[PDB]
Amino acid sequence: AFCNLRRCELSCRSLGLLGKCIGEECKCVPYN
Repeated sequence: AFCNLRRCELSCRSLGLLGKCIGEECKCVPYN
């Protein structure tokens, strides 16, 4: 199964975080 990256880079952005694909799950983290 693939991660929902386009949903993640918006949802974490609405919190001031980088949306990161772990592999099938999303993470909200500092921008690199």
